[PDB]
Amino acid sequence: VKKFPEGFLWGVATASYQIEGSPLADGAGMSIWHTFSHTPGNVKNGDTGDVACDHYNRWKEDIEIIEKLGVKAYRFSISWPRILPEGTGRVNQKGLDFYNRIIDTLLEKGITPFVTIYHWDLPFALQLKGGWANREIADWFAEYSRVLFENFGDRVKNWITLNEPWVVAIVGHLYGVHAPGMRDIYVAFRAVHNLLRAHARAVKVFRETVKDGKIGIVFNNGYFEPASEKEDIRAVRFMHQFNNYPLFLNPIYRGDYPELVLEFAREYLPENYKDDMSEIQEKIDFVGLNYYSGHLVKFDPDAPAKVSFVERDLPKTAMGWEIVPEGIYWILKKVKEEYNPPEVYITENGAAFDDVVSEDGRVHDQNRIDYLKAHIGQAWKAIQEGVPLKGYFVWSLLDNFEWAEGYSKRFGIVYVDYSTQKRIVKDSGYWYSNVVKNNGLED
Ligand SMILES: OC[C@H]1NC[C@H](O)[C@@H](O)[C@@H]1O
Repeated sequence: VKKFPEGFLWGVATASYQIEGSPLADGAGMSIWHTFSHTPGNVKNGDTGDVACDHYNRWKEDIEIIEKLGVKAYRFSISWPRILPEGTGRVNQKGLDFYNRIIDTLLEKGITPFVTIYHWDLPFALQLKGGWANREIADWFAEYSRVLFENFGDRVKNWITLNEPWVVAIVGHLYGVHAPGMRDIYVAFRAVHNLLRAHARAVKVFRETVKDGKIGIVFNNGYFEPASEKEDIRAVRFMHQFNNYPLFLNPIYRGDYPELVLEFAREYLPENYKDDMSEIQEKIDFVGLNYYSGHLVKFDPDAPAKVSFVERDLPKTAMGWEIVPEGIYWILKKVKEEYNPPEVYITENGAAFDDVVSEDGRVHDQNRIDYLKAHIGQAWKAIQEGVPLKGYFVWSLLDNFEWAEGYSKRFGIVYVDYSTQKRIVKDSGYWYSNVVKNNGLED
């Protein structure tokens, strides 16, 4: 048996653009994911978020599923352009109404809301003014955060500024695979910097408006290992510093970017970037870490960053991501060791597999159970060695729009039949329900 501390928060997680559909309903402005997915060639099968899971209409039913499952926390995001259609200025009362109903329902049923302020659906109107590339986004984001705090902060007490800002910056503005679809290394590092400043400004407003709450920030993380005992160890050191929480937590805790990031990227950061560092050090209450995968890494003289991945013969998910459960232990231990934050949450962990509804009307995703079980086990371990892990969130409640992969990748513990919008709880969902009831594993 592996029992978790009393009060440990078992959660599920979603994001606004991935589940809601109806992106232009009730006076909402367009987002960058609306225009990105409506551009031919950007998303698999030309999928968009126009309908998605239709959560915009079926929100009550989805929450009832969370209730029925006994899950104690729900992490969801708010669509910035539903709230401020032009990004700043005018507030759309109908957008506030939609999240107000979700918030009140959750509290009625005793589910704890964890609100992600920004999960990638920037208002299109702000992208026209440069989006994350524009220093002024620190103001725009502050104003948006303030609206949320004032309207919801009486009831919501756990807040996340940014979801995966490395992805936002690098995959959105260097790789061009996500909105707004740009390929410019200098823009991508200005986005990194501005994301930090916007985060710090939001936290500052939070101290003024929600005096009894807690606020953090969420990072993607990979478990990187060297291909050989050789400068292979250093390329792993680079990937951890660049791709993992240190890119943002070295600034927040120590007032500068990590060493190896500066050696690679100093030419691409703003000239006097150090002038912003003391404001960036605004105290946070928790660190959220997402974790999915491990990667074997080698120095490579001819790669963009002097680094390439090498495929390993390990079990992979439908994403082709290698399943390495000890990565979640490693990253929890390392975060304590490097920055010692007062609280940590696993804000996302999960997997995509080729789910099908059997003749018996059930989704037998034993592979997802194996995945979840192995990772929850490893997180248990870190708790026993003193990591202040206060919660764990399965990505995702529902199969949903998986960004540039569209509907073809299913992460849910609940199946969605997109032709009817019927929800079918998967075996993994029933399994997790039992984990939550028992506050841990038992076999
Ligand atoms: O790729 C899986 C999952 N990981 C990271 C993102 O936060 C989420 O939106 C995405 O669907």
